[PDB]
Amino acid sequence: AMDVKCDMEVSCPDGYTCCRLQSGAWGCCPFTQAVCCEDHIHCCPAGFTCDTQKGTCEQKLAAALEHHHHHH
Repeated sequence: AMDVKCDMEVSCPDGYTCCRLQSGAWGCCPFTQAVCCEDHIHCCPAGFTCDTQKGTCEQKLAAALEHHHHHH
């Protein structure tokens, strides 16, 4: 249960993912897939998309932005 850790206040071992949130702490996602992104199971409290092509959930954007110019 202490195999993996994101900080000195969380405990997310194997099968878990470390995702930062606004709750002034980290989050443990017990799954294996697009962390803090896409549908299914997001480590984000919904309403947030993954940015930085890493998986940062922060409001609707485009999910995994690889381009520069865009018109929506």
